[PDB]
Amino acid sequence: SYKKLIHFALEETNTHTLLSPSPLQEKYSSLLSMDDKTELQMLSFEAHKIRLLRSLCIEGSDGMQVLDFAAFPKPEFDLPIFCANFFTTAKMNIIVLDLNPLHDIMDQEDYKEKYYKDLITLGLKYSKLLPWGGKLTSESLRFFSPIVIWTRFSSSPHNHSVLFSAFKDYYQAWLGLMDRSEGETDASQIACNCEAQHRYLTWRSEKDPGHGVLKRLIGEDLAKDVITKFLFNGVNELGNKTFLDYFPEYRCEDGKVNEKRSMIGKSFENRPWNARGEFIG
Ligand SMILES: C=CC1=C(C)/C(=C/c2[nH]c(/C=C3N=C(/C=C4\NC(=O)C(C)=C4C=C)C(C)=C\3CCC(=O)O)c(CCC(=O)O)c2C)NC1=O
Ligand SMILES: [Cl-]
Ligand SMILES: [Mg+2]
Ligand SMILES: [Mg+2]
Repeated sequence: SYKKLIHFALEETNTHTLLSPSPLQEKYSSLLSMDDKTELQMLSFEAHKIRLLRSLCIEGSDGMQVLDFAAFPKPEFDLPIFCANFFTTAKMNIIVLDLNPLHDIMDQEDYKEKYYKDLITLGLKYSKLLPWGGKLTSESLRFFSPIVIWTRFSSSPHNHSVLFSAFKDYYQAWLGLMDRSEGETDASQIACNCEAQHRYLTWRSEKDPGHGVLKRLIGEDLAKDVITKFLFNGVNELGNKTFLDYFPEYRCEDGKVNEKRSMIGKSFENRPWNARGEFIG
């Protein structure tokens, strides 16, 4: 049960700071699927440095277990975004676990060395235990860190045990970053951190792979509501640019968003970072 990972994370967070209830708890807590057989459980909090810590947990009556757990920092704290997205069936697991970088780590080097230099060892430990998931939407790499755990594996006691240990080790590392995060003082830099987060939220609210599953469970209208106002809350408030403003490649011949998840196509059949965290893909 992924609920135990949520309990772990909330307990650990309250040893590094004090969580307060998010106002979203008044509008997003429990939601049944349309056929009433599956329950969506949602929690939301905030802290002095955390704009939104929220979780969605789904435990269906046929082996389906889903976890979407994220911590979004306030724009004054340029912390990575903690990201745990686990899609599990009775046999299969499709897993993304990462400290998503707020700013670009592809071309520039300052942000990458600021947050990930001391974490390469952690990424190396679990990249051996949870192998690269294979080819994936190329545009998604723009948001992944050198220590990302992208993996597919069949269910087993051993594999889920490794997954639990990875979540806990990665979340404790993120909390250690939070300890050291000092508030930004430059006003324009705060704006830059805010646009970077809004851009992140705009990508995922439009293209995150789990949206199809949510729409099947609770219908198009409520799914879009949960996506834009809970899971990626901030797409409406942190900026005015649209998805097509950030990613004009997706503008279709009709002026709408291209139905394709990936304009480039899926690539990177092998992990595109080496054992030292240098991008090689
Ligand atoms: C920057 C952010 C980021 C994240 C976290 C993410 C995860 C992610 N989920 C995937 C599959 C998948 N994910 C899901 C389902 C779910 N998945 C969930 O994370 C949840 C909460 C559900 C359920 C409601 C399913 C069903 C598949 C396989 C089918 C498909 O690929 O559409 C894939 C492989 C497919 C691809 O390459 O597109 C990735 C990279 N990708 C990103 O770009
Ligand atoms: Cl697939
Ligand atoms: Mg402790
Ligand atoms: Mg109902």
